[PDB]
Amino acid sequence: GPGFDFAQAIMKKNTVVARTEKGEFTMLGVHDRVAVIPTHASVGETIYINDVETKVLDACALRDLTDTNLEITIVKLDRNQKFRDIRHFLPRYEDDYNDAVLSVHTSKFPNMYIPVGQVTNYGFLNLGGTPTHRILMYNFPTRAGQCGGVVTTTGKVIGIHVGGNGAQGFAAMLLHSYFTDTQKHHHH
Amino acid sequence: GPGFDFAQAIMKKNTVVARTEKGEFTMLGVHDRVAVIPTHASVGETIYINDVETKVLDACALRDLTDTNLEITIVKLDRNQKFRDIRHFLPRYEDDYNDAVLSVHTSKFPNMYIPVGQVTNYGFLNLGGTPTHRILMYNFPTRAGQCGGVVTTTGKVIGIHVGGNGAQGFAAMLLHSYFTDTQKHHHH
Ligand SMILES: *[C@@H](CC(=O)OCC)[C@H](C[C@@H]1CCNC1=O)NC(=O)[C@H](Cc1ccccc1)NC(=O)[C@@H](NC(=O)OC(C)(C)C)[C@@H](C)OC(C)(C)C
Ligand SMILES: *[C@@H](CC(=O)OCC)[C@H](C[C@@H]1CCNC1=O)NC(=O)[C@H](Cc1ccccc1)NC(=O)[C@@H](NC(=O)OC(C)(C)C)[C@@H](C)OC(C)(C)C
Repeated sequence: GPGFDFAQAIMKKNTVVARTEKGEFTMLGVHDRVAVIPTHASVGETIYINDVETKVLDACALRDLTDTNLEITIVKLDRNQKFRDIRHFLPRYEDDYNDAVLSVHTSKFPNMYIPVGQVTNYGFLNLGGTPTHRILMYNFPTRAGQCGGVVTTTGKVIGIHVGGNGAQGFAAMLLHSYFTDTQKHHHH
Repeated sequence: GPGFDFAQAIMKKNTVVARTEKGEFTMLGVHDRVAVIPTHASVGETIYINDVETKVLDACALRDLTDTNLEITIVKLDRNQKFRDIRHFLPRYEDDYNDAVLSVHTSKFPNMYIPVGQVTNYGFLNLGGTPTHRILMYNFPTRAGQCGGVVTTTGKVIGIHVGGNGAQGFAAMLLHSYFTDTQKHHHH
């Protein structure tokens, strides 16, 4: 059955509530002071983290080599606590998965777990009228309030929730190589 | 940690979505065609079960010997499927519990699980301005939409969610003796 225990360990040590001008989003902390949030949250130069105003030291809105939205934004945050390093739980490659859990951590739902079943590497989605790539799909009627929600199977953190149509839900993939310590590069 | 697996087995085989004039409620099926719902749902002589209109053959709004609301209504339903018999999972006595799960099954949330932590035998509550007895309390910010939600620990089904104040949640107890095959008695 679904890996509830794994989902809970991730939620407990690696999520915070983030709030931007667009509202609240579950936020996954990946390592150090680096976390993720859906690009459509519109992160600015400060953000609320568990209701504490926090400087956004860096925000990278990921796009692929076709210059298409991946709907993941990586943020670096000015705060004292380091996130437990969970990069070894990120998949190396695109993939399909079984029996996934979607976990939410907001003010309305400080801790909630939803078995969404099979998750398929879906690819392209015209999300909200923005072309988007590398989407995961699950047949579950996901709702507003669930964006940023963490999609896991046992031992893997596979994506964050970004969208739905009333019958399916959509997550943006997380891949290991998004977070490897890397390259000297002017990015803004 | 929380008994997610037990909660899921109960949700899968023993809950349906019920809808009355008051809206939708998770509904626990106990045995045969007998289920429960919060008294404040106002069950009439028909009710929707998974969107199918269904005759309510009997509805008993439980009160204790002080003539106080217990907020449980037992209903007998005209339908073909029997519920798996889960009476052996109901506690014999009032009690406090550890590490409980609140599980919801509505149209908005067809399957969702919330660790609510410790559950205490609270007793009296002026619920919605109606004196109510035999209440369980948990420190979790439960919401509208969660009434009827099933509160479990491993191996026990302990109550159904009925109320909250924005910081705590409240369940009405379920006891084994509510459902024992019993006594010739004019009840309406
Ligand atoms: C999370 C963010 C949120 O609630 O705030 C909006 C500012 C929601 C989650 C989904 C809404 C409906 N069910 C869900 O699971 N995401 C969104 O609203 C997406 C845009 C977004 C905004 C902020 C952050 C991240 C994403 N938009 C959608 O999901 C739209 N879906 C969609 O376009 O799907 C296809 C048509 C491409 C299949 C929704 C809002 O659009 C409708 C399907 C309702 C028309
Ligand atoms: C479930 C039913 C529902 O959503 O529909 C209303 C028709 C809700 C769940 C709780 C609401 C707020 N958070 C919850 O966890 N229950 C209720 O609304 C209770 C009445 C009810 C109606 C239908 C079926 C079953 C029950 N009422 C309450 O929970 C009230 N709580 C309350 O009175 O608590 C004390 C003051 C006694 C501590 C809420 C609505 O009242 C306020 C606290 C908002 C003033």
